[PDB]
Amino acid sequence: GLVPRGSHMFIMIGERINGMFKDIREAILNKDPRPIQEWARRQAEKGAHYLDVNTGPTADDPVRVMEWLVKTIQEVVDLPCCLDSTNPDAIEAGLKVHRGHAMINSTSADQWKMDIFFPMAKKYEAAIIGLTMNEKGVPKDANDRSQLAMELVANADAHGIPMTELYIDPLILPVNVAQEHAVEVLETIRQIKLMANPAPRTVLGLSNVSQKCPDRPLINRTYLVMAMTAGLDAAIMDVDDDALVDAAATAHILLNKEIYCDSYLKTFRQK
Amino acid sequence: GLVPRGSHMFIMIGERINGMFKDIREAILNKDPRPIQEWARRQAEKGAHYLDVNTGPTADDPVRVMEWLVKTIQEVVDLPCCLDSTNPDAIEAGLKVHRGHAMINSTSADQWKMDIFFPMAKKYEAAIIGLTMNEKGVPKDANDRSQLAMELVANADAHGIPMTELYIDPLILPVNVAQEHAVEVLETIRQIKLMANPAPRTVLGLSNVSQKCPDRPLINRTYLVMAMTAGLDAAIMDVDDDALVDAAATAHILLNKEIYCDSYLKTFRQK
Ligand SMILES: CN1c2c(nc(N)[nH]c2=O)NC[C@@H]1CNc1ccc(C(=O)N[C@@H](CCC(=O)O)C(=O)O)cc1
Ligand SMILES: CN1c2c(nc(N)[nH]c2=O)NC[C@@H]1CNc1ccc(C(=O)N[C@@H](CCC(=O)O)C(=O)O)cc1
Repeated sequence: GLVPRGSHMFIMIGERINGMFKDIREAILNKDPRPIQEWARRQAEKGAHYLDVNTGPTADDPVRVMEWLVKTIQEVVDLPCCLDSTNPDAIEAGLKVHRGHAMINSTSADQWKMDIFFPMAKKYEAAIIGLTMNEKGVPKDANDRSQLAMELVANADAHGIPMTELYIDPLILPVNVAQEHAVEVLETIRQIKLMANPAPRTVLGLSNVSQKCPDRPLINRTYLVMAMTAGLDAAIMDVDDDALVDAAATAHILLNKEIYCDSYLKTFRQK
Repeated sequence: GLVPRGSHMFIMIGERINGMFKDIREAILNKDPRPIQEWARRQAEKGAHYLDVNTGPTADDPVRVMEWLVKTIQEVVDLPCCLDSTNPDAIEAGLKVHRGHAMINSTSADQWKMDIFFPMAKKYEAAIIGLTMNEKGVPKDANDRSQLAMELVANADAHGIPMTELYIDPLILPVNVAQEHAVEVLETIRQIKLMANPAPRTVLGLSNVSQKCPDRPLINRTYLVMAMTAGLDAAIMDVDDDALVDAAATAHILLNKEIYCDSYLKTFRQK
């Protein structure tokens, strides 16, 4: 049921160095390491366990862009990177220059993607996010999402990837246009936690639940709490949002995964 | 699983007219209807579906106190009362003067209490809260709480009480002294929702999760969201806390129990 079997700390993956944001896009254009390194530091300070790294749209060679991002981040910060790209060569390139164990974001449930990405994760000893979806699209029901989760689990195992290295992403969509999905995603999280011992982990790009909605911060933090209750292990999230991190810390306590103390908000942040 | 079978609006029971609070205690002493009527109005305005009514400690006759509270409330407000007392004569007295259908708070799983209170609820057509506990104390595990829930369900049914009239209370305790209970309560909520068709409802005195803890509002609203995810139907709560009601409204939307709109915070409040 909802009593968590594990005590593992919740994994916060800072979402902010992503070329979708103008300041990151322009730093990449100008090859200016300053905005990159500032955001790496700010997120580290706020307590991120990993830093997401996404080139964004570029006409530049994604391989060079990724190597660059990864090295300039890890120069000023000791944190592993969550390498976020649809380009396997870009991912492998970041992995070759990465210090420590990385996370790969992501592979789909498409067979040819699994076939490429899983070997990469084993070879480099990286964690890997599988998304529940394939070229037929992202499913609606929890039952259809769970079916793709099982397929991801099977392939991961067959490539010799430990379940503690595998993070399944149910794909949260915005509540305004997508509303009915948010509860199906919650149930999928619950089901994934059942699929093996030890169980696969679970992750969400969290901010997607609110994209283009009126009070983003309130919706984001409400849903993170719901997802954590359902069994969520990790989120790509804005770690710069103090209210959001406050909510996660409070939920982690109420879940009995860390011993309560009056200082728990501060303690949660230092891990 | 976590996809709710029903669309019912979340039931907010205003906690504030309770003799534990000095201003209420003194209004009762002086027989001053003003503070009572102000709090009835404020809570109604904030969107409460019921108003909790608790005499608090008194050397006065609880029967007279209760009749008085109930009449002075319902004079200025059209809302039903949730009659909160350990004294069955006080409860029956409020029920005789009550306009509309009341709620009784509460009976324990003690046989002699069930034997007294259930007939009262059927006779007066009142909803009734059962608490999961008896003279052996409040159980620790969800499994032990659920066992008392089943016993409450059985007695309610045997008295001809519909499950839609029955609200089972798992008994939340403060996270500072009680921390391990909060997750057991969540699992109990989940289990209760399984025990019949239609299912019994569930309720928490919510503010108990934070009593004598440092940031009460944050802990209260985090846990309400978790409990709603688990299937919570109703809470005795501070409806005057706008952040708390904002959180519940957001969770209700994310649960798909009401159709999303940009105005949903306001819409949730008008029911
Ligand atoms: C698809 N999301 C996602 C993922 N990875 C996984 N595994 N799952 C996911 O759902 N990586 C990318 C993204 C998560 N990251 C983000 C990052 C930013 C914003 C965001 O809110 N963008 C701002 C940009 C502001 C600007 O352009 O200046 C926005 O308001 O749109 C959302 C999600
Ligand atoms: C035991 N709680 C409870 C219930 N009913 C049910 N079914 N379940 C419950 O757990 N009724 C009473 C109470 C819920 N109501 C309340 C009301 C106020 C406070 C509270 O926080 N009290 C303030 C009082 C401040 C003052 O005295 O001025 C406090 O800070 O202690 C807690 C719970």
